[PDB]
Amino acid sequence: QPEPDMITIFIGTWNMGNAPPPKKITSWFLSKGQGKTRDDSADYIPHDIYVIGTQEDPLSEKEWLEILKHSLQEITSVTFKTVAIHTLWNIRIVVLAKPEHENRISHICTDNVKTGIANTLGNKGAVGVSFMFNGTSLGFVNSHLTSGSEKKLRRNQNYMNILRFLALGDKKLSPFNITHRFTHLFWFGDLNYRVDLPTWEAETIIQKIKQQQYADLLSHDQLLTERREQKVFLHFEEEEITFAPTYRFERLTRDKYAYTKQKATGMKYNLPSWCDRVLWKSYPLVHVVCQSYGSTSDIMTSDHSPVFATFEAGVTSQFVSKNGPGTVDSQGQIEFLRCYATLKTKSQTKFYLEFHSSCLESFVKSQEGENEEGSEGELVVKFGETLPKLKPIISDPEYLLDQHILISIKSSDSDESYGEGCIALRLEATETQLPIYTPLTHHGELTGHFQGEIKLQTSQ
Ligand SMILES: COc1ccc(C(=O)C2CCNCC2)cc1
Ligand SMILES: COc1ccc(C(=O)C2CCNCC2)cc1
Ligand SMILES: COc1ccc(C(=O)C2CCNCC2)cc1
Repeated sequence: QPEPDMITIFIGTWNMGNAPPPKKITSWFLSKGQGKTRDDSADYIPHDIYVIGTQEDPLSEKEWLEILKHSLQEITSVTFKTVAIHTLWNIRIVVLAKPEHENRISHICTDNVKTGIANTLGNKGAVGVSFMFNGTSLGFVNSHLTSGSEKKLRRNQNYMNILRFLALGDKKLSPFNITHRFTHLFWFGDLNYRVDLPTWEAETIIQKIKQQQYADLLSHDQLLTERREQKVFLHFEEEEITFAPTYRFERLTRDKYAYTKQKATGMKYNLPSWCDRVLWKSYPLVHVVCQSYGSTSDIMTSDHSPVFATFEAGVTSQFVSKNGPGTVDSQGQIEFLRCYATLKTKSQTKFYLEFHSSCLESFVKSQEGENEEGSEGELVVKFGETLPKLKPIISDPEYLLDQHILISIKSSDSDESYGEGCIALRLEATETQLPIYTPLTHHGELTGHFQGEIKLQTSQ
């Protein structure tokens, strides 16, 4: 039985509005409704992994797991296995996988982050799951961010707290947050960003929706505008939205948006918005293709509609040679040439790098770089040809060209990372000096850049 080089992943997000679901929710897992929908001819083909995020979920874990498993069995005739389930308050993530993947899945982690302080601590936050699928690390975050049209900045803060504090993936990657720990990271949920148009324009917005004219609404979607201004979700992707706003509906129909201010809303308007979203971030030059992104039309127990997204995702096999794992493949090397970091910091410490990769036995610390001043104010840290030659565990190009090197630039004074990034080894050539580049982030914000040249030697 061959190991796969692709899998498909279903991501669902649904704010259930504290109501039990209806008896049939199969349209969700089939990617049927509005938007970028899945072809009917695929209906019986199971996804490899289903990741279900709920918010305002009133069910027990057992109750929801039974509904999910029965749904998938009805669609696919496959009895899915539970990889992980994690709940914080009424925010939940379930990961289900095909039974044939049971020995391909390992290192399963779960965590949660509670957002805000005192007043604001008590129902918002995130849950997450990570695991390895053969040689590929996968992370999944379901967040329910702060509500309210005038709280986009608080949502952005909630995002940064979640990506700082959610403890998933390989704890040895200590300088790296979740935005660098995974081959593929999916972040979804009731992100609660709104269409920022005047209250008076509510009926105009409804008209636009009825005409399926989303362009003048999406141009005011706070998540898109905040992302464009690099305020949130830097270096994440989202498929184009081609479905109607998924909030806020009258229950038991989808014919009416309930937007007007009510005691129950704290006298807030809920103009129709795309609260419910799926975003992703994959390491450079890894295959990831969104094959659906939409909302259901027939699940109406909540004031939100379910959102689905599906992805093709490249995966690699758990490589064994005669040499690695448990020794180097002396036929392999990675040389970082003429490298420099450009940092936005005002500090004057010396910096060193750490190179982290599952192709190394353990992370590698460089010598300190040479600080210079850039022409427009910047700190430039030069490493020259001083960087340590990296010795991968396996030299086979079919393995090595699929790997990635995470880079942290750390202060000598504090050992704190000032910037993190990632370099693909999917090069155009081996034994050839080639340009490399990554932006550097810290706490998911841009802090600088790393650029230079690489020379990769494989056994070919
Ligand atoms: C300290 O305050 C807490 C602690 C736990 C919760 C939960 O909901 C747990 C989280 C993990 N899995 C079961 C449920 C909420 C607030
Ligand atoms: C097919 O879905 C799967 C795949 C893998 C697992 C596991 O590896 C379990 C997880 C808990 N600790 C180790 C065993 C479970 C379900
Ligand atoms: C039209 O509004 C936008 C435009 C761009 C963004 C982005 O952040 C990325 C940039 C890099 N990859 C693709 C899109 C978000 C909203």
